[PDB]
Amino acid sequence: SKIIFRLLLNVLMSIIAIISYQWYEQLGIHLTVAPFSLLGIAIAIFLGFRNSASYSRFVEARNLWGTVLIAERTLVRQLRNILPAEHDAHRRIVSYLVAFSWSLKHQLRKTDPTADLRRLLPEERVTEILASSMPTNRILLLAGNEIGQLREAGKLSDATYGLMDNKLDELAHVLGGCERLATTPVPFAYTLILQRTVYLFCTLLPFALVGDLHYMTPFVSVFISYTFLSWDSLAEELEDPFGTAANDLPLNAMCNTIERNLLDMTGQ
Amino acid sequence: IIFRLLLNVLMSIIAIISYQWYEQLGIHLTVAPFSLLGIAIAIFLGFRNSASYSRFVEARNLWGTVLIAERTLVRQLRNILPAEHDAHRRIVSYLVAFSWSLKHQLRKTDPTADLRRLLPEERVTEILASSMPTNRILLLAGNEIGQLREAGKLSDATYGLMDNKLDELAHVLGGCERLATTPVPFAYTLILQRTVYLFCTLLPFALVGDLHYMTPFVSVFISYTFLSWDSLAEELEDPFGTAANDLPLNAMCNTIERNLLDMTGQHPLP
Amino acid sequence: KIIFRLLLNVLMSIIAIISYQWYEQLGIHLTVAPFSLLGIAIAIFLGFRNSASYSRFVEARNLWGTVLIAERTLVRQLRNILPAEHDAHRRIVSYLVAFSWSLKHQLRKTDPTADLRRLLPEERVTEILASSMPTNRILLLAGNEIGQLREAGKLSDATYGLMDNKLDELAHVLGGCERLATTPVPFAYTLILQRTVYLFCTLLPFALVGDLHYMTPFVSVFISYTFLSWDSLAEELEDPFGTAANDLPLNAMCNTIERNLLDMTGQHP
Amino acid sequence: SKIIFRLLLNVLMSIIAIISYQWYEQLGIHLTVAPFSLLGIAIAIFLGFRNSASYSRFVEARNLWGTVLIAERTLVRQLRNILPAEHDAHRRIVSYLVAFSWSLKHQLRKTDPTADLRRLLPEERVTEILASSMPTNRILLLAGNEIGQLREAGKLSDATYGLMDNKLDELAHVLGGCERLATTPVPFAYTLILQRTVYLFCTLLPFALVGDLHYMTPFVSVFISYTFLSWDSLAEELEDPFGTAANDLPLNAMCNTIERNLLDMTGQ
Amino acid sequence: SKIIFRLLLNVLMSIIAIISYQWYEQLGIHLTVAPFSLLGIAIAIFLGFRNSASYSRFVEARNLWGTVLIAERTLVRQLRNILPAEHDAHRRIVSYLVAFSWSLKHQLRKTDPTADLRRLLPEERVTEILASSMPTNRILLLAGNEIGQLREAGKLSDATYGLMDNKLDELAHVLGGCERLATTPVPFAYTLILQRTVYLFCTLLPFALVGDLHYMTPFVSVFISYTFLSWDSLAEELEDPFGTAANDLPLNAMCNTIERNLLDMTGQHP
Ligand SMILES: [Zn+2]
Ligand SMILES: [Zn+2]
Ligand SMILES: [Zn+2]
Ligand SMILES: [Zn+2]
Ligand SMILES: [Zn+2]
Ligand SMILES: [Zn+2]
Ligand SMILES: [Zn+2]
Ligand SMILES: [Zn+2]
Ligand SMILES: [Zn+2]
Ligand SMILES: [Zn+2]
Ligand SMILES: [Zn+2]
Ligand SMILES: [Zn+2]
Ligand SMILES: [Zn+2]
Ligand SMILES: [Zn+2]
Ligand SMILES: [Zn+2]
Repeated sequence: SKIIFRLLLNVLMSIIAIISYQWYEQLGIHLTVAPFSLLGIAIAIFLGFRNSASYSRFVEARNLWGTVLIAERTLVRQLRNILPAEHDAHRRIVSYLVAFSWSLKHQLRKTDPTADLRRLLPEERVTEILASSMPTNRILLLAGNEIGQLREAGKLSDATYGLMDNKLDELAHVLGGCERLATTPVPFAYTLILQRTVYLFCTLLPFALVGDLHYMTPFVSVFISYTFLSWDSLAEELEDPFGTAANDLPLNAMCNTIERNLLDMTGQ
Repeated sequence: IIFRLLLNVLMSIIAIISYQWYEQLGIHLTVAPFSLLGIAIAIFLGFRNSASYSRFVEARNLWGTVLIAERTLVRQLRNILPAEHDAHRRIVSYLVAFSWSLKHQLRKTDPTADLRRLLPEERVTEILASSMPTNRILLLAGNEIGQLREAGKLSDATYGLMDNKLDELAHVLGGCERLATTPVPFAYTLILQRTVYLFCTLLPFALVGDLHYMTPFVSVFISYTFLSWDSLAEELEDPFGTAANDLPLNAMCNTIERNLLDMTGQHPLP
Repeated sequence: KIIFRLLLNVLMSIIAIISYQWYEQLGIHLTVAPFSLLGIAIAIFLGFRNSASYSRFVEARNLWGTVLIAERTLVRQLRNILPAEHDAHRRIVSYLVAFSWSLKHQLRKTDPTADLRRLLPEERVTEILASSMPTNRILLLAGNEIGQLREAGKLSDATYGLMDNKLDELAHVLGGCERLATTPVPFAYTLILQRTVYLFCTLLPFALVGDLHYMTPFVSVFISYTFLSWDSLAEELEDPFGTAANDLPLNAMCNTIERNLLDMTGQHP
Repeated sequence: SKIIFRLLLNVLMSIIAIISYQWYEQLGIHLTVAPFSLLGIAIAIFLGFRNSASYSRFVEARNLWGTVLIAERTLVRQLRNILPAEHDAHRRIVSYLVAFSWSLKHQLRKTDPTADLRRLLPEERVTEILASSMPTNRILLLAGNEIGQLREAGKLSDATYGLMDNKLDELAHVLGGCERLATTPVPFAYTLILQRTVYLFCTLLPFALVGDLHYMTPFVSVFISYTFLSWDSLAEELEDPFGTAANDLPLNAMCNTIERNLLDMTGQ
Repeated sequence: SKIIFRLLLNVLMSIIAIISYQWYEQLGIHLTVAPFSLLGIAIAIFLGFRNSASYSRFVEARNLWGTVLIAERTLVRQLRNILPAEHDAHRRIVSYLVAFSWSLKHQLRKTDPTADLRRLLPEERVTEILASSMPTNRILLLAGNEIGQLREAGKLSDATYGLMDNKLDELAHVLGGCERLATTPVPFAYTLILQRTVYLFCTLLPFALVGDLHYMTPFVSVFISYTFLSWDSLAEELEDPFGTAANDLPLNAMCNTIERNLLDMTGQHP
């Protein structure tokens, strides 16, 4: 992993420590364990809480995408149970809903939505969408129109119109939810100080351990350092949920899963 | 888990009869650093277990909602269309199918017997055809509700009162799928799992200094405490897991099936 | 009976003191630092555990709080929307009061027939007792009152819906309570903590006595009180529908609910 | 506060402990610092969690009062956007809504609503309200009547009556909330368990510290005692958020804001 | 960061400890680590919790502002969807909504709204608003009259009027949510209780540290003093998240984003 260099720099710090041990008392430098326990504990506490934030936030990102799936399932269902005749409205609204998903993925990944949109929508609509500075939000507007048309067509009463509007309000909360997550990281200060104090602590560690361990310092100073670094490096792997790294959310697969659902619900 | 306590008891007896040669080559092991280690590990097991618990509780609430929504939906059908018992039985079928289908979905088991029992094989082929069978069942339930509305028997206002219930089931389906395919840390629950193991096997080697012949007893006390708390996290982290406790999920589906037959007068026997 | 094993710990100290003489002559040594470790780990786990229990107790308290709110405002909607319909008003209210007591009985695993017969006609009592879930049944009946008022033109779909929502909220309380009860916190959870906290407490003197000697029991009792006070509080909060000291005054809560609902419909004790 | 008494009571336990450490070996009492680390840390952890539960109880209280201002604000707003003419239902309802706030404050403060209530209401109902064992609930039932009246007087549709009924529901939940936080205190075993243990731990502490610290004992021990006592004290200035205090909710200030706010939205 | 001052000051104190260590038993002052190791872990635990409380406040504040964006977006959507033609109502309502954000941030930052207020509204209104002792709430009420007017003009039905109405309720909740976090901070028993205690501990720490560290008591004490002091002040920063510190909320960006959004392309739509 990205973790295995500091682990080794640690072994080499154990070794710089073993064969440097006697010029110690000469200088007057002595290093006991006790204050490094007070430190190491206070750091474990702060590590603990921080990781908690990181995990909460990765979970919130998962919830949010989970909701896209639930609302578009519902909204499609409602269209099938209320207007089971109109399949043109069906196919239209479904393509916007699928478009919203891909569009939001692209948005969070800062990639180009254009191919996906052109695959699902008429070119005139793609033009409308990409013209907006907020293309994903503009897709809700369009979906909202199809709904709105059916309403004044008289196919939908204000009641049933409202049932479907509420699902658009949910997609609206996913969109803001995601935008917020993507511009509001766990504050920088956390991951900075923890990263400094944890790294310092791990490299200073075999120095204040050698007096007690002698030769069995590497296999213990490593084991202690693996532990703190495995924990601090779990926050890292949980703080970019919209990424493309292995342990980020599989938004591509999720978008494919969403599209496959709404198509199962409409015969295609 | 009872296996690596013996391994611990052995690793102790190894460290006893062996911590004669340790003095040779100057290799030492205090208790202070294994106390910094262990308290940090304990702090992290704390937070980890806290996350795991939270996933367990969320799964309970979700299933909790199935019971609530289905009871309310069926109550709504009785209070609003007290006469329409053919619709009452069709919808209660789907709702009961929904729950079992869900359970089977999360446990990765075959739902066919349960579906075949509850619904006409036309609809069972249809549902089994789909790759989202539980979702398909909601859609069918929606149709029954929908048809009562075209038929003129439900107003848009009172159709809505029921449609809310199906949204509530929709949210449960999604929530559960998110928990089932959502091991938040991909195989880093594996790194932390082994970190506790190394610590519980290296520990008697570190403790033997101050305890001697008492080492296997105080080393296995401590190991059991850590291994227990850790196994508990694994059990909670995965409430629908490849080896969970089915009892409550089965209990929940039987409760809701019983509940609904009661509400629609199928019970007690005439 | 927590003073029960506070007492036993004192003797274990004595057993540790009395026998400290001949276990220099037994090849046994027991230091504090390992028990500091173990003891802190357990403290940390007790800390999180206890936290989860309080959360369950607050939820239960809160669900019950919602019975009172929902039922109050269902009655308020009955009065504001149908001021003339006092027959409905009292039937419904007798169901909602029946709902509350039945819920207490359900949670307490006790017979609701007394309280039921008191509040409702026996034909209804039988209908309700015939059911796998009498509280469910009672919501269904309250539902028909509301719903018959609708067939009869006296409630619109809109205002029927307003009241249906309240029945819906009660359903949620019912399921919530049902869940907090049929979900005793995971099996391999409490069993590990009692032994660990017990075993640790009764072994602590054997380790404390090298440092403390005759002081062992005073210190060892203090430490064990602390851990046990904490561990036992978790238990009594864990089952909030029981009859323990901080176990919700469910009878009192039920009375408050009945006095409230009677005060809204013009009646007196 | 009352704290400083047992700060000094601790300084005196320190001196007693110093000038009786000589009779220790004589009496047979050894007191090492290490078991009081295990203890003190455990007590800290339990103190940490407890304090945490009290904070959240206080926050729930603030949110509940937050909801009163919000609900009453938008109920009045809804009245002005739906029935902008009918200023005499406006004034009746705004006075009922203000009565509610005050009646709630008084109910929680376990004091007397009669003065504040007569200032706001015609006493043909002020006696009705005070003749109920649940005055504040009765004030909602009456606010409900005004809305109920406007509905059956055709000035409100079901739709619009609904929109406003939902705001009464919201106040009902605040009432329940507050009452619940009043009658169900934080489980009482928490408090006494904790400061039997905290106070007993701080008085017993110098007798174990003196072996190591000698004359430095009162300084260090008063510090440690300050810390714990402080934290434990903070938890109880938060456990009773409706109470008689300066670290409690400025309930009077909050009702004054609410009353000005509702008068301000109607032009008085 | 007023930390470097206190960090170096600690280095002073940490030298004083090194020069006066062998004169300890001459003055009668022994000072071990365990009492400070105890004291310090307790302060860690409390710092950990309090910082957790602070982040909660930050996170909620961030959430409340996220909702301004969401709710305003969908209210405009609802108006473009239900009354697609009514663009002069659209324009009026959007200005009130953009006014609402700016007005709120000024309210929370304790600054003057009038610049931003006139930038957006007719002057006859910029004083109806500035006149109320609660302006953000007055701006809402104004946005409400617009929706209400469309409703009496029969352009909106009670149903669709309600859809829009709810979105203004959602905004009333952000308003109160934000006042709650402003007016009520966390108890200022966070000098006497936390800020001063962490420091008194940090300066005394080397005096109890030297005997062990000898010639390392400025370093290890400044490492420890860093860690503790970082977390106390980060905590203090995050609790006032409408503040202007480096880790507070970007209220100004957020209001731009809201503004750019509702005026998405000079207010034009499909
Ligand atoms: Zn939904
Ligand atoms: Zn179709
Ligand atoms: Zn990434
Ligand atoms: Zn529901
Ligand atoms: Zn039937
Ligand atoms: Zn049955
Ligand atoms: Zn309610
Ligand atoms: Zn009546
Ligand atoms: Zn509201
Ligand atoms: Zn007026
Ligand atoms: Zn008049
Ligand atoms: Zn009086
Ligand atoms: Zn919304
Ligand atoms: Zn327009
Ligand atoms: Zn020196």
